[PDB]
Amino acid sequence: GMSNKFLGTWKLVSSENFDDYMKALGVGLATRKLGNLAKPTVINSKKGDIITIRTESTFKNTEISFKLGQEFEETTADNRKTKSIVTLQRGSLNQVQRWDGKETTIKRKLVNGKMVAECKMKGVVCTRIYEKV
Ligand SMILES: CCCCCC/C=C\CCCCCCCCCC(=O)O
Repeated sequence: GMSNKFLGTWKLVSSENFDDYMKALGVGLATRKLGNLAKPTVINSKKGDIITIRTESTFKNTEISFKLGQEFEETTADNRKTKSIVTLQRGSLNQVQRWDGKETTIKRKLVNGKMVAECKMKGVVCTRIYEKV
């Protein structure tokens, strides 16, 4: 199952290519400007088989709760209404979001104690690195 090392509170320390990733998602300029300035805290928790990923920032907060492999309805930070599924693949927690015939993937994995999120949309790849606590 998912490693308990995922669980806890994480702080963004690095973000690479987020602007072009947001452009690929259709996010407008003013929103992208604030999105690029955000340094969110991500809190991963688990209760039973239900996993929760909560994101907190001054600009926007989000929260998703899910069981592995079961599709759920998600509202994203940029207010897309997606159908999403999270799977586990070689220690990588992989989230796929589908809406309006499009899809994007967010793959979260642990690397030397950091959480690395790789966000992909239409060949555009963004990497965000988080530190524990
Ligand atoms: C907290 C989310 C980012 C900052 C606030 C929202 C800013 C722009 C909305 C554009 C969509 C953001 C997609 C979220 C990708 C998060 C990937 C990650 O967890 O590192």
